[PDB]
Amino acid sequence: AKPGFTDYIVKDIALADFGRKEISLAETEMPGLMATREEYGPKQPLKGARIAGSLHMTIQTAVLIETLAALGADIRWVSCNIYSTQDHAAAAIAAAGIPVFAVKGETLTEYWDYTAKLFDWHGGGTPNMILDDGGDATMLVHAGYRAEQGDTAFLDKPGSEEEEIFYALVKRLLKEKPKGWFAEIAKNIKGVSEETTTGVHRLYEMANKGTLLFPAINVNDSVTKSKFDNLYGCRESLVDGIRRGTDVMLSGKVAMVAGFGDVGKGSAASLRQAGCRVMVSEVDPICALQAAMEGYEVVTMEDAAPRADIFVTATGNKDIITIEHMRAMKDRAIVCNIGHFDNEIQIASLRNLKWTNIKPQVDEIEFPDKHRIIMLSEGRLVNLGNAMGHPSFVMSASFTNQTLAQIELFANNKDSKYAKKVYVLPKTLDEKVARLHLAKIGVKLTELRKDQADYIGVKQEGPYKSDHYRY
Amino acid sequence: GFTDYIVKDIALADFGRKEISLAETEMPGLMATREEYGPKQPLKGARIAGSLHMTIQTAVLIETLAALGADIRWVSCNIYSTQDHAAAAIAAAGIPVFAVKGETLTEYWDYTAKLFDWHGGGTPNMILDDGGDATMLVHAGYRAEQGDTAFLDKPGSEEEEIFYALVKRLLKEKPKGWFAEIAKNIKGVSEETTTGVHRLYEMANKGTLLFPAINVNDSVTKSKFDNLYGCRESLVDGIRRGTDVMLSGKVAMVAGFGDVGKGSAASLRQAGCRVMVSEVDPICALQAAMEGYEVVTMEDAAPRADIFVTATGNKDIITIEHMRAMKDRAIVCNIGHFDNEIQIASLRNLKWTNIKPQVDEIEFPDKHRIIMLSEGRLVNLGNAMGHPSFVMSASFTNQTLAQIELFANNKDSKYAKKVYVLPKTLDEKVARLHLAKIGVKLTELRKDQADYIGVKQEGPYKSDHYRY
Amino acid sequence: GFTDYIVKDIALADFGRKEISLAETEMPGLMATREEYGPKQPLKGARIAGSLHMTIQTAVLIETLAALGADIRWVSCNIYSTQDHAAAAIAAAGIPVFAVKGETLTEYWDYTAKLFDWHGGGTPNMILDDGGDATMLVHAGYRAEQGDTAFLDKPGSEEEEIFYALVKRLLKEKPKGWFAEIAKNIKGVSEETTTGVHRLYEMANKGTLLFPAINVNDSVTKSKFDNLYGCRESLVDGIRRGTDVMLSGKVAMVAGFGDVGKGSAASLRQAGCRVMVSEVDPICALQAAMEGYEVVTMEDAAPRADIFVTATGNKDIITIEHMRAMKDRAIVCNIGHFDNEIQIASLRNLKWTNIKPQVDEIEFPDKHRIIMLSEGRLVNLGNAMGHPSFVMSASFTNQTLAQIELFANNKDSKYAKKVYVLPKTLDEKVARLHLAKIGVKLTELRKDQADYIGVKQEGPYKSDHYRY
Amino acid sequence: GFTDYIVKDIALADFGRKEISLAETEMPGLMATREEYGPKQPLKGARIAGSLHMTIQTAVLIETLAALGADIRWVSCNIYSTQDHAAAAIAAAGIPVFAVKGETLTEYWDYTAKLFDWHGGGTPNMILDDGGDATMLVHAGYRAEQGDTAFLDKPGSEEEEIFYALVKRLLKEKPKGWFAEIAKNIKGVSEETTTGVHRLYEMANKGTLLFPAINVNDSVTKSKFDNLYGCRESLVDGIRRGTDVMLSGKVAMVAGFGDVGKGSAASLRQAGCRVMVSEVDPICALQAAMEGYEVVTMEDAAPRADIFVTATGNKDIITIEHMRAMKDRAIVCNIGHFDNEIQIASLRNLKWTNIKPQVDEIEFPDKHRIIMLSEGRLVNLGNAMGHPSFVMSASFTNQTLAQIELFANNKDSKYAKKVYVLPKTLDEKVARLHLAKIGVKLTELRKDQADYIGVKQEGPYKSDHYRY
Ligand SMILES: NC(=O)c1ccc[n+]([C@@H]2O[C@H](COP(=O)([O-])OP(=O)(O)OC[C@H]3O[C@@H](n4cnc5c(N)ncnc54)[C@H](O)[C@@H]3O)[C@@H](O)[C@H]2O)c1
Ligand SMILES: NC(=O)c1ccc[n+]([C@@H]2O[C@H](COP(=O)([O-])OP(=O)(O)OC[C@H]3O[C@@H](n4cnc5c(N)ncnc54)[C@H](O)[C@@H]3O)[C@@H](O)[C@H]2O)c1
Ligand SMILES: NC(=O)c1ccc[n+]([C@@H]2O[C@H](COP(=O)([O-])OP(=O)(O)OC[C@H]3O[C@@H](n4cnc5c(N)ncnc54)[C@H](O)[C@@H]3O)[C@@H](O)[C@H]2O)c1
Ligand SMILES: Nc1ncnc2c1ncn2[C@@H]1O[C@H](CO)[C@@H](O)[C@H]1O
Ligand SMILES: Nc1ncnc2c1ncn2[C@@H]1O[C@H](CO)[C@@H](O)[C@H]1O
Ligand code: NA
Ligand code: NA
Ligand code: NA
Repeated sequence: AKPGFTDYIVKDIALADFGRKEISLAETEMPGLMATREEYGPKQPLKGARIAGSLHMTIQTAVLIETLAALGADIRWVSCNIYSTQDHAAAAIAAAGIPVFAVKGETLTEYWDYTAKLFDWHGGGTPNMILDDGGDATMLVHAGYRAEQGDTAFLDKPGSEEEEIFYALVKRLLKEKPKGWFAEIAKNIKGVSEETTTGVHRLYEMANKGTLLFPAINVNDSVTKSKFDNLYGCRESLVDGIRRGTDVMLSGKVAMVAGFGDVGKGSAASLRQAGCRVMVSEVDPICALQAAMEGYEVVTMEDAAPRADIFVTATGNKDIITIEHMRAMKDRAIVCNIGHFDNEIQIASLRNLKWTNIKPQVDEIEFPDKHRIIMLSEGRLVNLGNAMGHPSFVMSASFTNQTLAQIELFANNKDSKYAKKVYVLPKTLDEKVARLHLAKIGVKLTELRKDQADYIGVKQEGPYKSDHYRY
Repeated sequence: GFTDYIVKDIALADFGRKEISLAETEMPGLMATREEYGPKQPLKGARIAGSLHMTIQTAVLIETLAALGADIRWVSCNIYSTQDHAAAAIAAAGIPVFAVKGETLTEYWDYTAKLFDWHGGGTPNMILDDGGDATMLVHAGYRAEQGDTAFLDKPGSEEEEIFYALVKRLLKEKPKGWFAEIAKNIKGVSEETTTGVHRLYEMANKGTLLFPAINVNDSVTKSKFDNLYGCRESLVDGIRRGTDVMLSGKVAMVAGFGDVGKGSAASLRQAGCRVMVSEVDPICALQAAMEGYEVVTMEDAAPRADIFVTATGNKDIITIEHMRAMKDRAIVCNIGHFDNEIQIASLRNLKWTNIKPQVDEIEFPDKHRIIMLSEGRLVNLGNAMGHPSFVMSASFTNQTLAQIELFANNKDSKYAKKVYVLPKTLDEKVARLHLAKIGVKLTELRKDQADYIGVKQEGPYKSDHYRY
Repeated sequence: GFTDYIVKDIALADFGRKEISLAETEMPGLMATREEYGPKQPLKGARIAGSLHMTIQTAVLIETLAALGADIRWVSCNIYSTQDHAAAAIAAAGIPVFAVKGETLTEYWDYTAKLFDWHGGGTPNMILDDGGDATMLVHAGYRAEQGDTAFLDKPGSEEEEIFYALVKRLLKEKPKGWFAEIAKNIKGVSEETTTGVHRLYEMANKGTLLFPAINVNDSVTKSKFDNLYGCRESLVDGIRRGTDVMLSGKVAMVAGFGDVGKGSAASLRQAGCRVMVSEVDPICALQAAMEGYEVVTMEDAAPRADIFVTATGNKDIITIEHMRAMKDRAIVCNIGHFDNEIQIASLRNLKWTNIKPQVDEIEFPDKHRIIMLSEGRLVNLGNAMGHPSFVMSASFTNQTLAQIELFANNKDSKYAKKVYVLPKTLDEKVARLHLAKIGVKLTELRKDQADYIGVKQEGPYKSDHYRY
Repeated sequence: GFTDYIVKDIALADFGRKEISLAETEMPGLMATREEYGPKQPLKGARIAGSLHMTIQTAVLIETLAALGADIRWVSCNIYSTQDHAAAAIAAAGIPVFAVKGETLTEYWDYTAKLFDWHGGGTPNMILDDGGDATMLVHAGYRAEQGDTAFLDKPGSEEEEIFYALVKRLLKEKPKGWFAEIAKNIKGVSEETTTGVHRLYEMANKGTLLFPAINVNDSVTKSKFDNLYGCRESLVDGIRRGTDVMLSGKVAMVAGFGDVGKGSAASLRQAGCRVMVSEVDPICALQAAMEGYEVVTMEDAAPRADIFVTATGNKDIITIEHMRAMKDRAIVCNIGHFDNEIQIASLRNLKWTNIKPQVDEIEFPDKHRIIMLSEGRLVNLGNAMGHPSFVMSASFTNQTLAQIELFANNKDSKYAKKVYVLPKTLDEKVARLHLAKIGVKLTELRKDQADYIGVKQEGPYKSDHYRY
């Protein structure tokens, strides 16, 4: 009746003006995305692309969405986490006429219903590109394909609440959609670009077994993503989530970080810089040695559980903090997860205990002996759930990579240089991403003279480092 | 059946109570003070008028004062610092409080006057003050009441206009001699902050101070923890919540390198900023340089920093000429006092656009914009939640001990109409109360070791001139 | 013909002069003091006996006093802290100096007595002291000369025995009344360090202080710079030169968190160690915890830490029982005072093996070993070069102004036989003299801004109770 | 009766042996390798010719190889880095070593040749090379001996003239076919430097590499310690020992933000400097900016900085134009490539004044001066002691494992005449061996956790593309 366009689901469409104000502020902080718009504008490399996006529906993501649209893309979007949407960013995208299905605090049932909506393209048909963060859109396609080719038995063996919902979803879509719908989608998708370490792992798995249905670009392992987003982004946004959720004094507290890869390194720095004394656990002896060389005590979770005030899982692995650990923690210890999903902490094992909600994404859990723990975002990503995720400037680097990966797969694969395997962007594009961000922060880069470039075996314009260089 | 309050939304009270419970665990000094003094009820008969940021941390202080026997009325000391769920919890507990986040300046001063209309009639007999506004209202009313009225016709500020209007109104609507009645009944004031304490010493020096005062700011366990470590935690929190900018890669400028300036510069450098500092005091300037900060003037910094913070307690630090020279979408804020460290009033003929509560974008004729936080009032309290509970436990344990001193320990008039600080034995006790919660194990001196350095095993361990 | 000196190798004098010239550029406070006061000759007629670490930095101080007109005799105040090339340069410039790195305790006390036999006859009329040893010789000799001699037969350490033997030999050899003659002629003493100042305040309280004293340690520009930032730079320098250990990944324990312990902990933490702290003072312990250090007892640290540093000014901090529990090749050192923070004397019958100067390996019957630096005496001066020149410029400018105060500005006897500190105007001036060299640009208050915070534009900017 | 060595002074052996013992405790990777492989004697029958900086740390590596069964002859790979007491201790243990600190280029090359006159006759069968000089000698002599001699005449530099004359001399004084005899007997070379590995790949791509090679430069544990952590430990050490300047308050410029530059900037910032950086690589520049460093050109830095450090591996980084613009007594040094980062030769007509070994003052016609460390050579090895033992234990454990791989694990010819890297499980093993000494407790994965992230419980834990 009142709006002509309603092919979207947002919490409050009246937040759109506020969203637009914050998007305009983020654009100033995202020079790489804005420069990418100017450069690729005239040529419309994404004209004819139908991008299904599954990525935290934040203000930063809204700038990415509008960059893809400025390059010619038709778009449908969902968040990849039930607590990470910023409702004013989702309202601004809906108000711009782009189908988005994203609400902060949506349920798991809604989450998966919304993901399925990516694939009913407005006007008929399917997407032809996927932009993924964590692999959930990619997984819907592959599980439904597997089931539709006749291997349905896995849909009846659910191991968790979200598995049950997911398996229910695939069953319902095989019941309601035209026969062969998943192979139709599969044949139409020209590529997937994937943002995060866990999603990328799921892809290399499928690619090794030969089950990956379309080419993929691993955006996580761009240098200007993994060594910036994963590291500096968490260094800024982990303590932001903990402060907004709890308002605790960090000076004087002991924090335990599980994992010392890129996210754990950034998370331990976030906490140490804020005043905590940080301990770390690791299974990888190189990463453990790095933590020790940075001055962190390296201990087991059993050693840390009776002692630390704050626990952060940063592993991408499962069953890091168990009910046994939480039974041993001090009263009102804080527990949260910056890694993945909701199984780094054994949330499901806590569900027979008394939970008291304090405020959105903050709960107090009471044990039989009366000691309590404070749980943030029910064990899901604390920086996006309890605060606002990474700040715009570092997401500009991640999302310039995403945009260039979408151009590669959609526009620069006319010769099948990308087969049904996982690829990374070339170093010349990685360097270009960094170069686009230097002016905003006042870096003055030195130029090699020809004799200096020759001396070290590089061209003046780069690339400056071998493909094996680790930075 | 209780109605004697003004808060934004009383339905927030349950949320407030839950966060107050969480804060109690983080406030061992206040909680131990309830246990030690609760049996003796040292504040029985006290009528405490409090003017202090109506936060969750202040709620724990109010309820400690009440556990010690005090009758209480409360207001916030800043128009943006109230936490509305804290205020609602205090109202729901039957305690008169008049505190709304984003209240107007007229509401602010009218609420302050409501402190002195005690429920049941009469006046308070204690003041607990942060920034001296409640104290100033009594003294200015007293002065006018005595017949020195001309200063009321000479406001140099809009808020001065509101404040003199209020005094004029109370002179007409309250009985003859009401300010002298309040002055004679106030047994003492304890004041929390550097600016308020300076105004106290200056009244005491001129002979105009009407009742005894304890300078709580200069407790070691206040000035060297709250002003330093508090701002180190809460400054960047206010900036992040207001703006969500990446601090790594940004240049920030901090005016002042006293206690708050030291904590502020640390807040920003620890968050990844490259930090520059201004100072007028060569000792503080040399401290900043030895800590690795570049020390520059505001004129030097104005065209190039991304973030500006005033931390001086002084006026006219960031001017319209500075702001005209700033880069587009520079962030400006104040963590010191009042709203005149930045020349906010000089901006009010420019285009302001509200982004969200306590965040505005100000556009200049040449189209460059600046981002102003909390309309240039305290950014940590206005844009976030102020200092965290643990460090406020130390400040507020000092406040509670100061209230006990003035109301219960002045039977021999040891406190005259002068400004006093608490003794080092109490300062050391406040520290000691916080050690167990954070796992500190203290060493005990043996007697011959205590003798060798000339202290008693139980302290005090330092001379009164020691600077820590 | 001039040989009224004792140095290790007079051939080091050219090298010493080269490093003195380099240090002058790094010491703008002292050089500016020469420039201002040289032509006024305020120390003309002064005969200054100095007992202070005979380093390159002290040589710039000695030549500053000489440039102000002083006649001088000098000794080091520590047996391991002399830099032999600095001593050789001072001897080459014709100033009596008695200082060798590695001199014995016997020589150390014989050299101190040489201060008082002034060349050309007579005694000194000023003392510049670091640690109080020259001052103590005078007071012990005077006490014994006034009849009270029994204490001389009751030493409780080998160094006391050497000291008491010296006093006895002086009373035997020198003209009757010699100590009273010295005491009558000394117009003042200025004292550099925490321990020395504590001894002076004690004597003042007991009425035994023989002449006026200035406590130079408690200038802000000494205690909050030298004690803090000097140790932050020179502690880890001493440990690295002594041991060359990698510090990243090691656990270190610092006893004390006053000014020297704060700087020491920072030195180790900035170098990559995980640092623990002990304290007896709850305020300093809370500071350590708020700065992120674990606060533990020495008993908890002893089996765990790789590196131990005493920073207390107190005795018996690291005992034989602690060292028995330490892991093999743990490193032990002292940055505080004398050699009794660590129980070195209880180690004397274990097997010691010298590694190199000021580095020894001590082995226990169970075969674990510890690495001892400078035999438990000041590690930053014994194993490396002491504090760098720039921070010593602030300390030594203070010392120079104190000699001026006592020698040239006591015509009205404003300084009685008590302990005084320099005024804040001089403290501020010291800092101001150091700003240009490190590129600090100070802001100047406008008149209305000064009036607003209640200061003069020229300072002082802070109250006398300000703690910085 | 042992005489097969050339060192400065065999009497230094006892001091060297004391320091080797102390380093062993700090090199748990090498000592644990002795424990694990000692019983198996994997290097029995190995004749290892080593060319690696002859320091105390390298002595521990030499005795580790011997502990595994190896016969050994050794030389330094650099004329300046030899520690004469380390060389003496090795000669005194009966191991042929030819290494004197400060030897001529001619001696450097003749000593390298002596690696190949094996005691008892015959040749080495293993090379442990650091920079590729020993490998280059074999390959050039082989090339000449096959009849391609034209290159031996027509050299460029003086070092090339020395090298070519050495090849000519060996072709006369050694049997016909000597170089081909050596080539056929070498079972492998391990090499850890960039330039050495570049030479090996270049020869492998051209088919001219004569035997298998392991590139230890590729190792994660070698690369992070030898480049990042080692320089973070030893840069400021070299600067302090050379100059004793206060770092707090100073501005430093680091050219390069690769691994050595990252470690150097951190070294200086942690010690108190405010650090600026230059870079040509936008990714490395952005890293530096995100870590809070100002990124500028050398032209911008030249008039401003107090200290300059070159860390690029490139040439002509600091030029005469830059040094003309520097402030008086700025400090200049190099931690990057062995020479040519600073234009030293352009200073040769200025007045140079030696201050002490490896410290010189250079005076410009306008009388401003700069302080040059180690004549532009490596400041950490030249002015101090290089990387600490624990750092070198990581790189040297890698070398030991590579020697084991080539000598003992090539029965199936899995290594042909190409360049290989150690597999990630041996890189992980290097780290594993260092964990117990520094108190790390590693978590073990359960099988379902290992499965979930796609790894075996025993590793490797990361893909070969992982950057750490
Ligand atoms: N927001 C908070 O939570 C919080 C906490 C404590 C105190 N405060 C307030 O912060 C302000 C500062 O308090 P403080 O304890 O740090 O005081 P302080 O005296 O220790 O420090 C103020 C510093 O400002 C410097 N200064 C004065 N005018 C200057 C100018 N024009 N330019 C540069 N520097 C100048 C002074 O030299 C001084 O060192 C006060 O108003 C105080 O009440 C706020
Ligand atoms: N080596 C140097 O270059 C250098 C520089 C300045 C001062 N000093 C000397 O360092 C010593 C300390 O000086 P300071 O200025 O830091 O004094 P301080 O009073 O500021 O601090 C000493 C601290 O030691 C603590 N303490 C006392 N006994 C203790 C114990 N048994 N265990 C743990 N802590 C204990 C005190 O509580 C105190 O906080 C003095 O001897 C001083 O003369 C040395
Ligand atoms: N002193 C030591 O003990 C020690 C230890 C390890 C390595 N090194 C040597 O240090 C050098 C650097 O090693 P690295 O591992 O850091 O190499 P790297 O390749 O990781 O870093 C070199 C950096 O220099 C930058 N660069 C090149 N030319 C430049 C210029 N004109 N201006 C500014 N930046 C420039 C490059 O972009 C690169 O990021 C090599 O010569 C290496 O062998 C010395
Ligand atoms: N503000 C944000 N907006 C969008 N994505 C974000 C934000 N913060 C972190 N992320 C992304 O979330 C991923 C984790 O699911 C990370 O790979 C990171 O790139
Ligand atoms: N390089 C130095 N030269 C002279 N005195 C020093 C040096 N380093 C530290 N000191 C002084 O030694 C005192 C301790 O005896 C400290 O108070 C300090 O001022
Ligand atoms: Na954000
Ligand atoms: Na708070
Ligand atoms: Na020195």
